[PDB]
Amino acid sequence: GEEQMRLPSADVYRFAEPDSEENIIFEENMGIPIIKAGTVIKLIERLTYHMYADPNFVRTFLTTYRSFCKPQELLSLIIERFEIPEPEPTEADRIAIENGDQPLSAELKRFRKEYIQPVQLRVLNVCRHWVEHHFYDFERDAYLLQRMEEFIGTVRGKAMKKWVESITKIIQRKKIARDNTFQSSPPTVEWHISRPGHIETFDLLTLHPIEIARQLTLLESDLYRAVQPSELVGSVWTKEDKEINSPNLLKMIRHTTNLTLWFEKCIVETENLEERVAVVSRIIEILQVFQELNNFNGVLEVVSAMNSSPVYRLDHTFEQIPSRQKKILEEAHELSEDHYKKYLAKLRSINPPCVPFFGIYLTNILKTEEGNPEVLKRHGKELINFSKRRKVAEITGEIQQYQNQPYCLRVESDIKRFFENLNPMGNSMEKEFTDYLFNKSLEIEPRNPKPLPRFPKKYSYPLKSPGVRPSN
Ligand SMILES: CC(C)c1noc2ncc(C(=O)N[C@H](C)c3cccc(S(N)(=O)=O)c3)cc12
Repeated sequence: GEEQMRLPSADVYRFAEPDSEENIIFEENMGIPIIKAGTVIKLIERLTYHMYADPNFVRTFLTTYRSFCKPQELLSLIIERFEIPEPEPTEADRIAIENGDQPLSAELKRFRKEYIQPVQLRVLNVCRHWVEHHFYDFERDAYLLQRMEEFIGTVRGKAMKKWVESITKIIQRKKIARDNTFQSSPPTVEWHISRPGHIETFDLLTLHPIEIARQLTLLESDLYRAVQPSELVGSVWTKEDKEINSPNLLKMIRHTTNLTLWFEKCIVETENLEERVAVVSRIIEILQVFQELNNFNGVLEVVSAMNSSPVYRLDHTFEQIPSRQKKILEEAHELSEDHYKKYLAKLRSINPPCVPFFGIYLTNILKTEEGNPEVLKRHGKELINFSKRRKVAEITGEIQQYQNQPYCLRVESDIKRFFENLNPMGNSMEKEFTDYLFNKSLEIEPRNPKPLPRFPKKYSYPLKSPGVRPSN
């Protein structure tokens, strides 16, 4: 048909083959059709489609493409997409040109206006969205940026002039931003036994429990806000190149592991029962202040520490914990029950700012990654399951909706550093350290037939807590 005769030949262009059941699949369209699956070539073709813009697809593709296409390959494919061959002149125009006259070129002008110009401006739109929202690809690969700048810098056109200026404007802004707010007054920085500057005395019981929760919420808010959606796609934080692909997410996971294991270590290394009860009671108060601040990440870090194998079994310790703190800690656990039903209800019904629980997102993304195939098979051909990537992108979109919520709390550089540099494991591996904590639990509180021995005190300061009510 004349429609495919107008589009370029396959031997001069790869992005003009007609759609079929063996190269592209769509979802139930009840409007722009939603792409379920397709070859990389049909994904690139639709990413820069001549008939219409598709901001939703551009956003999803640029967040998830690294799971099926390398950044160097994506740039090559969009540049190949941009270089559209022009058709030959008609017979009458060939005679007109050979006679020294100007051709009519009716179909060539139509093809340029209705196909070459829209596809080229759509490739430029991908380049703009790429540098605006995923500039880290260019920071991790300076050669990729050199190729991008050479490409946009050699583009020649009247409508493409403004596009090339907007892309350049963004690249330079990002480059400078690499190097170089409070609506209300923040509260007074709380102190308990440790004095400001006496970093040598900073510890779980010497610092004020309000200030521990405040600084940890500030630290976790910054860690939460730095994670980009692509660090979570394709489960790249669990693969070989995880350090370069997921640096902000791995930092968040290592903080959560260090804080949780540090709380466990504080409890089980406090061998005197009366003192351990004080330690557990102080961590419950830290959780109470995390609840006040809507830091569900920290609340669930305390729930993980108390539910751990070494701590949960400490029946003699929790026996002396006041009934009200027992109830708070039990209700906090219930946040996780029934696939985090109460947690999700609390997150939606809360007023900002908040530090959501990050573990649930990682769990749900791993469920989506493992429970959906990388490709779909149609007529013996393999198509990239794009709906799989879209579903992971929707979960990361839920993460992004809470990343613009700064807290009105004053940073205390020394307390911040104390929590950034927590190393409970030391030179031990996680399995070695958790076995140590469990054997330590059995030492301080042996199994029921064996009795409870008495251990000496290790703290030369008052164990009484100053509480969770602030000083204003
Ligand atoms: C996963 C574990 C194995 C588990 N299995 O069934 C449960 N039912 C409830 C609770 C519970 O409430 N967890 C909180 C954080 C908690 C921890 C330690 C002491 C206390 S408490 N109430 O003694 O202060 C509370 C935990 C579990």
